[PDB]
Amino acid sequence: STGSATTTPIDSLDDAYITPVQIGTPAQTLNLDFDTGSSDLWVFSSETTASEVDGQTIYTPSKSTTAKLLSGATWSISYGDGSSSSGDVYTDTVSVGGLTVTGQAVESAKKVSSSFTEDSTIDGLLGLAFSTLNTVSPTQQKTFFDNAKASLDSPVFTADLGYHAPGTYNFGFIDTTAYTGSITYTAVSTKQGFWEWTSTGYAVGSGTFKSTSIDGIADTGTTLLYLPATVVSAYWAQVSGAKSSSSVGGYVFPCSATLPSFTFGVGSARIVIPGDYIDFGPISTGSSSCFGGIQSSAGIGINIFGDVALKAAFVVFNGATTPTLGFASK
Ligand SMILES: CC(=O)N[C@H](CCc1ccccc1)C(=O)O
Repeated sequence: STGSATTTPIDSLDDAYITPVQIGTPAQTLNLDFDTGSSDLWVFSSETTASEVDGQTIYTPSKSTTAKLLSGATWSISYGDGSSSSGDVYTDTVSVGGLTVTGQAVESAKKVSSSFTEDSTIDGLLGLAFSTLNTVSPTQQKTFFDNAKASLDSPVFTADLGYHAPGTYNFGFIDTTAYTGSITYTAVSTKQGFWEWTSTGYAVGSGTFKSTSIDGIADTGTTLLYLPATVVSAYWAQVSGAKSSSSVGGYVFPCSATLPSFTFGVGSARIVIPGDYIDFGPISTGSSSCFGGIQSSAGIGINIFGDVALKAAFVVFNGATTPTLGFASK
């Protein structure tokens, strides 16, 4: 089997992407944030505290003839950005782009933090990291991809995120028309539960490529590119007037600047992020200071190849016994 679904930016900045997901019988379609940095499929629901729902579409398990309470199971998650959610668990039928999994754990939110409430466009998350990170207790649950893997034509999914445009998530096949040149497969460590890999270096604009091992995660659920402070300083030094601000909380540059590209290495291959992808526009409405798309990871503990990086590539996630990541230009 295979599946194919369009993923759409939630706003004009590509802050996140939503993909429609069918849950239950009859189907209830919710727009979920596919997140290769986490491993829970959780949704706003009829159980979510009413004051914490503000425009999201909710899953109502009592209206699904295939829903079953997973007795005793609870979940609770905290994300790298400080947001969080928690609740109980049902199993139900879940379909993405024509690919159906029966018995998928659907984590129903009883509580969500304010950042989720305040974002009316995201109805929940669909985690695509390794199932060892799933938070369901006392019996950890499998991700949608892990449940589908055995049925797929090939045990892979691909992320093809658009710049200011829709893109595609495919399951079970590699669309050879969706990229240019060849795909580069790099080794993955699953020791932390992430799609963790090692980049062979970087360049700023037309500058020389610096060969250096940069170990990070491929994370579709993170907006920006977070890299070591040395790398980030080298990038922003090429933008007149750019500075790191303590009050704002990262690098900012004049909104009148033209940004240089940023290249990252995947083996001997190179992925080029155009300068425009690094512009996250005014810090506040009407401001002439713009917020940068490449930021320091120094306070995170891990480097993160988020959407800024991934949208410049066609990315293959391989869930076979030897995992690997693939990157192609497009
Ligand atoms: C970029 C690079 O060095 N790739 C190699 C092979 C990556 C690989 C591993 C297994 C099967 C196919 C491909 C590596 O990371 O070890």
